[PDB]
Amino acid sequence: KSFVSSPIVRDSTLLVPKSLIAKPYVLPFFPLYATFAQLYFEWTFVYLGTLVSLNILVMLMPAWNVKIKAKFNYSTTKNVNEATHILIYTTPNNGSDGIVEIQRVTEAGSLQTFFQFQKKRFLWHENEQVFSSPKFLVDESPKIGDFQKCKGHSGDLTHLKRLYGENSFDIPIPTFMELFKEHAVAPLFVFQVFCVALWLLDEFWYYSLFNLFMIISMEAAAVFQRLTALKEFRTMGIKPYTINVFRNKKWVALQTNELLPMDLVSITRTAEESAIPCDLILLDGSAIVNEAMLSGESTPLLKESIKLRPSEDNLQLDGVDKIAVLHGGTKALQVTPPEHKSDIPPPPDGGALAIVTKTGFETSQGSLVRVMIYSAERVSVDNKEALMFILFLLIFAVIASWYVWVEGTKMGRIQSKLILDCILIITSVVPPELPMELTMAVNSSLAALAKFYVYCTEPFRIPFAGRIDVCCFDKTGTLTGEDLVFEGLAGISADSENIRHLYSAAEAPESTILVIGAAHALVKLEDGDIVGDPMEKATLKAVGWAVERKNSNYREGTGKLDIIRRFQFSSALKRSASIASHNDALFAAVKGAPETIRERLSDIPKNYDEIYKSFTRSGSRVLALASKSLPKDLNRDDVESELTFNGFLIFHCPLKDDAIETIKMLNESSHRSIMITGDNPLTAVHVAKEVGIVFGETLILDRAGKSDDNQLLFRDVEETVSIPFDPSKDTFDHSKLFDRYDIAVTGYALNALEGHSQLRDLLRHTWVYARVSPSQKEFLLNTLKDMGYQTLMCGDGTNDVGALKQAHVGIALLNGTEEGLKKLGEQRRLEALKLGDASCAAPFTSKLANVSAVTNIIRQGRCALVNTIQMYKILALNCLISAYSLSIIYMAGVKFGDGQATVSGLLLSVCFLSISRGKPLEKLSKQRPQSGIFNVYIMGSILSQFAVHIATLVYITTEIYKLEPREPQVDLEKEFAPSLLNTGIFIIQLVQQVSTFAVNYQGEPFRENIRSNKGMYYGLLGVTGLALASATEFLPELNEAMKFVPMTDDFKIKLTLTLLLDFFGSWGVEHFFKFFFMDDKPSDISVQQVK
Ligand code: ALF
Ligand SMILES: [Mg+2]
Repeated sequence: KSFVSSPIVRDSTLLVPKSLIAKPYVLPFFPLYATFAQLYFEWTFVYLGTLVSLNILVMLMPAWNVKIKAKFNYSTTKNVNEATHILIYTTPNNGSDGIVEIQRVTEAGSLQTFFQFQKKRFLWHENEQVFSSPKFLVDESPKIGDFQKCKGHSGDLTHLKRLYGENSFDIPIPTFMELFKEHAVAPLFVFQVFCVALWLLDEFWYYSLFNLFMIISMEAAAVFQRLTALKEFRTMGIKPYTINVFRNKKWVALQTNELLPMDLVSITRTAEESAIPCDLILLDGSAIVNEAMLSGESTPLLKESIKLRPSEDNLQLDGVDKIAVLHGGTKALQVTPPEHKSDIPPPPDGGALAIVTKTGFETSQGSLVRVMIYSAERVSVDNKEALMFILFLLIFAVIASWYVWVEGTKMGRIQSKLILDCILIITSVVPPELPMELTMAVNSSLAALAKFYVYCTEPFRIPFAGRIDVCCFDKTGTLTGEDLVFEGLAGISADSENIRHLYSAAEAPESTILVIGAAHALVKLEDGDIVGDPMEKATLKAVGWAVERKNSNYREGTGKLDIIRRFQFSSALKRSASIASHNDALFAAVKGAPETIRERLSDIPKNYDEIYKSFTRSGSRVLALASKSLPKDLNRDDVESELTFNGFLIFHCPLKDDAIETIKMLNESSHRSIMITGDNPLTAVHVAKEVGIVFGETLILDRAGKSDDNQLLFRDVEETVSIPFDPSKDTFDHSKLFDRYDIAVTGYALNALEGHSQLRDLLRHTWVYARVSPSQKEFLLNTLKDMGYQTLMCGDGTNDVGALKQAHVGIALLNGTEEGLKKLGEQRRLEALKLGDASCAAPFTSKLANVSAVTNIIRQGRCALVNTIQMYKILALNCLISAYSLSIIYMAGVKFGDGQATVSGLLLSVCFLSISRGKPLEKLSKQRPQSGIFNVYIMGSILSQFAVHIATLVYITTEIYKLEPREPQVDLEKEFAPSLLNTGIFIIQLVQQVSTFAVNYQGEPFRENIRSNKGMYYGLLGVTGLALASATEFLPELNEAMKFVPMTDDFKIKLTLTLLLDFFGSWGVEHFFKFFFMDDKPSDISVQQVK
């Protein structure tokens, strides 16, 4: 039959529409209408009411669900030539199900049946008879022969236009009405308009009118808040610009929309506020890209061509062959034209030839944007907790409605008009805005965050950030600034009477300064700029070299130097070498970590082992410099064969100004903060000890000797204590090691301890991991998740992008300057800082440099959680109080007026306005809020406060019935007339709702006290003053204007004392339950102790 093969879909069945007669909501109902018309030709109007209600509900039901829609409207078919829709069942982790429309169109004499799901195309492959997404050639492993030989699209290419589609993000913003039409059918809005219809049937005109106005206003606000996000996602797509495209064996200038895979383009310097069109691959030339978006890093990489690789043999690896790929969405700082001639002519502009590989949403950035927009997960996915919470209130509602019905039957009330009061109560218990609470809280939190330049991409991670047990920090770029001072050269003294004897500058032998000048990766752009590693710039400026436009770097007052050919720098065998030439002869330079350089050169100074350990133990970060004279294009293992030492390079990387305070706050706020770095263990331990992650002594796990026999040693920064350990037999001693030393683990000892029984006993008591590879950070975060701890990681570069994506909440600190943002905002204003500039490296993205982003995110998540809790409690209590007051008043005849109900509504909306506003404390607290609706705190507090309120209500009702008696009459009508019961019940309801507002407000440990903020304090005092002036008859005209019967002087005392004691009882109960059951206990990892 018909299927769809794709990782998104799970199953699908074809559909075809049904005529209007056969639908379930037209034909089966005519017999019922006819039966009503026959039986009619009092008590029968309710029959017609419920009939029309069931009809409208069955008519609306297809819009709530999708399976119901496909079962009502469409009939499943198994012939692909007749269907006009298809129902797509999604996989459990990609978006939600949906119905999509099959389209047909003929091309070149053969029609092609297709549709489009989640902006991911499909087509109809006849020979397989299954809808299959387009598969690009670069996905499966190609031989680079066909990539080198490609010469652009020729002839008519409409089929490719249909298969791959245009190259542009397709994010449509719907008109306001076309979106309000989709919100007006949701179950919640339908229920609210149903309630308003009931209140109209009960002859409440002004009240229902005001309520309907409020409903419409809230829905329009929600639609605007939903449209602004779509308007924010659209800025990631660039604006099209013209690049020359090779088609039909000649250069014709096409725009960027009209690009297909395997199409030759010519890329140039990227324009302002633009990027690379699509995922290209260099075919000839050279470029220097700035992979800011995908990698969250600033240092410009250097991309190289593909022509040099052998054609028939090798395979396109995207491993070693990664210096040729150019992603989509990164800037290109400088591009150089091809050197030699080729079979194809040179482009007219100064650009380099490149081949397209992926277009549209299927590029690297495009796939992430699609998953971000369409297949995103909403907050509070379960929703069963909220539904059960609403059902509990409805149980209470039925418990009250039964008594209302029994007493209404007793007092001779008309049943036909009593069923409506039962329905009013049962529908008044239900609060409509309950499930959409966390979403509004999260939106407010996101705005308050974006005020700090901390832009977020996936917003369902905010409730995760409240209760965090472990925080992981990368060292270089996160806890340590980029700017680094230069202390001086060391170890050049051949005599070396002193170990810590440094040579500053202008005193080293000329060989050393030549080596420090020749071996660098800087380049001077044509316009005039220096782009490269900031460390090399600092070193090269401090020594006194200067880089020129051509590769020569000279004018240092000591000669002229030019760089002939250089070698790249790789993490494996980390070192960099380059070949240079001076006026006299030719030599070579090399600069890498001192360990690897040691095993390279022949002449080994007697104290080489001691010097770099003496300089690395205390803060500094050393590198080695070695050279060799070379007499007059060859391999790398020859230039690095034998070398001669020339000194060290000793840098002091200082901490960020905001690191110590952030780590101190996180340590005091019941969080455990650990370090995961890539530097050698001694520097990691020193920085961790200076910041405040380790306190006491520290032990290190490393290899014992040069033998790789997998035997570790517990060593110390000073070699005083050395405890041997063996992974095969020995097991960690708890009180001998972990209770004294706060140990730190290396990447090698972590790799050798795999499979141990005590790996998960060691991963609790260590706080510093050093020399870990980019793949082991993923393993560490996966294990810290598996143990049951929620995690956080904040890292800058590409060493830790996998870790950032694995952690529960990930932050990427994009190092920037405040004055740079000021200049950018000023230029934008003359022409805020939209999300478009933020990267796609992690969920969150701090646009500034300082580390306070972690604290800020934690604070906002915590406040969102606690605000949700208080809103749950307040809504439930107000609803229950209102329902039981309505029941007490409806048992007898009397009912509220119109103005009384409207005034109550306005006086409570006054408090609803203020209560949302709150300010968080600057310091975090040890008490973290727990997640969930069902727990002892919420249910206990709600139930007990409600017990107090019902006690008060029963007491005053007994008193009122004692003062004036009501007798059961025949054929009553619930009419409004000023009496004592109406007054008593109205004042009590209005006072007790305000009392719950004032009692269930969240206090000091999480936010600012109620007394502090005035917009709520003064509102509550105003409403209390009005209610108490009403209850005490301070103004007779005020009571007369609202039709309040004069109360006997003895009754005022009971009423006022009753309310004033109700408030105190409620306050005491809630304070008790809060002080006992509020905050959950922190984990077994975030405790502070050492002997
Ligand atoms: F210096 Al790193 F991960 F950025 F070890
Ligand atoms: Mg880093």
